[PDB]
Amino acid sequence: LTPLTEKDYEGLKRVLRSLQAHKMAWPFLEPVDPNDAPDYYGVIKEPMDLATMEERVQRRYYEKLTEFVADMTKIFDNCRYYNPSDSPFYQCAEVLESFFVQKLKGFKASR
Ligand SMILES: CN1CCC[C@@H](Nc2cnn(C)c(=O)c2Cl)C1
Repeated sequence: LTPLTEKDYEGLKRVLRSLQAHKMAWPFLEPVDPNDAPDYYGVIKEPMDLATMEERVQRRYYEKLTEFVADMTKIFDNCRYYNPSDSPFYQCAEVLESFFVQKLKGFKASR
């Protein structure tokens, strides 16, 4: 639609910080450690995590909201692809994605 403004970036920071404070965000705060899953980086071609997104927000990496949403969606898509549906990581991804949608709707409403 329209490119992100400085005021949009304040809203992105608020959304990201809300995700980072969520109780079920613990699997996604930092990159997957190869010890957590030895074949992870051979299976997942574009890893993503919230610390990486935080660095990108601080550097003003994102020009459009769709790019920020795409990175967030990678976090959850990676998790559901690698893990079976009974895994605690998978369950966390389901909870946090629905929370992100709720926060995303609020962000778009405030624009
Ligand atoms: C660093 N941090 C430590 C706790 C959990 C881990 N997150 C994982 C680990 N393994 N797998 C398979 C995953 O999908 C995720 Cl999100 C990342």
